[PDB]
Amino acid sequence: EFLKAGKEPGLQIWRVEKFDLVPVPTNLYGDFFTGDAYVILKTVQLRNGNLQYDLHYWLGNECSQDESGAAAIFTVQLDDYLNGRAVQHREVQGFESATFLGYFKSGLKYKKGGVASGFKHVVVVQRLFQVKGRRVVRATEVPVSWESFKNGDCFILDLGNNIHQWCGSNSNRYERLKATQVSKGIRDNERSGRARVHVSEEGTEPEAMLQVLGPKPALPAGTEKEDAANRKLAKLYKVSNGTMSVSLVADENPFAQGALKSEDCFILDHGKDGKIFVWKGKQANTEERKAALKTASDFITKMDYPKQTQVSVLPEGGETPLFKQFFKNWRDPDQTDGLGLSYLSSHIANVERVPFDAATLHTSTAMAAQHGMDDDGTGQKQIWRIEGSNKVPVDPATYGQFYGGDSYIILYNYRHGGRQGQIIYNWQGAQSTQDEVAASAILTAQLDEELGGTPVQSRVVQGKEPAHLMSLFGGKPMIIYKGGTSREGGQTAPASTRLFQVRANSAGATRAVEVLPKAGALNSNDAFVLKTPSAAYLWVGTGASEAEKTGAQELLRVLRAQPVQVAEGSEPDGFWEALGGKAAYRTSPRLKDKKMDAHPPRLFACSNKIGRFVIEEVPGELMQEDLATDDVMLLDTWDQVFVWVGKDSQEEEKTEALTSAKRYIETDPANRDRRTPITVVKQGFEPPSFVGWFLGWDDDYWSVDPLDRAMAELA
Ligand SMILES: [Cl-]
Ligand SMILES: [Cl-]
Ligand SMILES: [Cl-]
Ligand SMILES: [Cl-]
Ligand SMILES: [Cl-]
Ligand SMILES: [Cl-]
Repeated sequence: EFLKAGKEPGLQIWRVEKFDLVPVPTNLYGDFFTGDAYVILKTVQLRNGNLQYDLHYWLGNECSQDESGAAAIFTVQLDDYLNGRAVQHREVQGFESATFLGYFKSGLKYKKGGVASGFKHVVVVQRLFQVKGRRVVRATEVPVSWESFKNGDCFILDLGNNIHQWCGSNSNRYERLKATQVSKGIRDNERSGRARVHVSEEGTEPEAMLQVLGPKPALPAGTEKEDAANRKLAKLYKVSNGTMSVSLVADENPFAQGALKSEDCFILDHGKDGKIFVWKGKQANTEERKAALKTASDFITKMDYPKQTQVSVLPEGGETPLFKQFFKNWRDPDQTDGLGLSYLSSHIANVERVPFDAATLHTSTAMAAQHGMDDDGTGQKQIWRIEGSNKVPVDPATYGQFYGGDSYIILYNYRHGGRQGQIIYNWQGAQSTQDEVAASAILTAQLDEELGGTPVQSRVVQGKEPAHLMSLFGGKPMIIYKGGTSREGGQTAPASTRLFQVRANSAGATRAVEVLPKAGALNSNDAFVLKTPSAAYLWVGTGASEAEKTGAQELLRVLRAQPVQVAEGSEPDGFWEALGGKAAYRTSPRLKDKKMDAHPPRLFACSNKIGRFVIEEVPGELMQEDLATDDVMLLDTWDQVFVWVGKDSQEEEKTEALTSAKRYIETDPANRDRRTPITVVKQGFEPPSFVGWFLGWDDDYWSVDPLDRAMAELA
């Protein structure tokens, strides 16, 4: 007794019809009647072959309340049949989650009608659609009238055998490109290829358009997405009797993972940013868990949030990456073993995981993107130290050593594929004086412009160097001193006892970072170097590969001391108090390869609108076509925030590319490291570590205007 569901990886959509799940014809996936409710099941195949489920129910604007209730019931009971491991989403028309919208990049059509009105999914047609949206394109069915028209939008007059695409004079070219997807969708999916699509603009309306609409009058402009200030703060509550009562458990993110308890379920309030999460404990009694959706709705009312607020319901052990990022260092029991983690985001579920191999890196942009390496780091490079307001060439014998009282500029030529490119690294010491740091940024930008405005520009801060920057010095480790200086003047002497953290990247290169000499700075994944007046300790953590201890050894040579190698837990006590005694220090191993699972890359459009900084998430798989030439985009790799600069965006947004990327970082509710590197990228000159993230990158994509292409490519 059932309906054929669960199945294999794919997408299944039902329309809730008189308390019954009714399959939508697959060629109409994306069409929704505003008067009905739907249930949607996305099945994702994990890398280990297992199946992971996302259950969404979708409420139309004019949808019922009992019908909405049925959709809520079916979402709950389908999850019951899937043994409670799906994550549930309540999606309202016009404010659906990014995860939901990624299932349809032909757009969404919102149809007039519903079950009660007596309408089905199944030609004699006469509809009109208003198409709004850049990243998330939505086609709202509107009254067939000239009064529905706005000159800032594009409209689709559907006449069955003929489809008329009408684009207002005040509509930007990118919006017209997204509107062609809807017109093609109606042609290829509703009429299955047999329909003409006719494109036109203001003043070139065909006789058919004017025969149903009448003569065209003057038309008004259009009136109808994440302010950055609302992203940051969130709170965590514990529910009781979902007589619904909640108690504040944490008032400021990041939250302690220990705050979550298995016997209860919690609400993570992010409502000022438009979403709340319901985290179900695995030992919460089933009355509470089956009533999670009502508990979330009651919370929306109790806090006067908009009823369109996105609601997510997560089972314990299956929390999404966006949920876990609200927590200080979320660590699973499953973490270091296995193939993935609790969740695998739909938009990367089909990304082949390429291990690093320097010999073949020049042939795989995928490897470049996934490891943050544009090449093996063996090309021509000039290094400058900023003294006053000028670039001063650094002694080549000292290449790889960097002093915290300086800021440097690295010009590097990278080769990947059969193409050469340049990267300008702007390293800023944590103790470099503000004027020279600010001078290094200006001279960096100046160096870019004199080199054609084409080189990659990557702002780096001491202690958080990108993986590619470490690998620039042969087999020698990048050595990073705490607040010295290497200029001709004050060649000042070192401290008595120094400490050095020696970390390696996936390419084998290392960096030796001087840190405060205490036990709390130690780390079991890395080798360490402790130099005292007396001797020299070479400490090796239990997770330290041989590639780290070799790099730590070449550092003990430039320090001119012979080591005494000391394994973690096998420490002589002269070592133990040279730090001031023993204390706790980080031992949980790093994500290494699961970073992409725990922090998948995300694409955003940003904008410095008059007064407020706004970011819009780009849902679905990352596509080159999503990069509008008149936009400044952000590709949030975890270790590094790319900022792609469209060639046709305003000069204001172009020069603000650096700070807009940092306003994005500092407002991130994960409380991202403020030292996180930023990497400005120019349109048409993107590095492999950027393009390798994209399905189908065309090296000649922008040679022809994408809109001129689209009207040609069948329209
Ligand atoms: Cl059954
Ligand atoms: Cl069923
Ligand atoms: Cl949205
Ligand atoms: Cl990888
Ligand atoms: Cl290139
Ligand atoms: Cl990093």
